[PDB]
Amino acid sequence: TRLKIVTIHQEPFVYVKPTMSDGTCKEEFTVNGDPVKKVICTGPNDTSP
Ligand SMILES: *[C@@H]1O[C@H](CO)[C@@H](O)[C@H](O)[C@H]1NC(C)=O
Repeated sequence: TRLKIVTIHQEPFVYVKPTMSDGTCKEEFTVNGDPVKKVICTGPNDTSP
């Protein structure tokens, strides 16, 4: 039922954005007026140092 998915930070394929207030995403529109179906991914900010 639940499948854990991993991906790498690559902008033209996986856009990664900081949240607005707390775990939420600003519903942006395309040039065709399509709201982009986003997802709440879990990632670190930078490397361990
Ligand atoms: C993540 O790192 C960037 C660069 O230092 C910083 O601007 C941002 O505030 C960090 N995220 C948080 C909320 O800790």
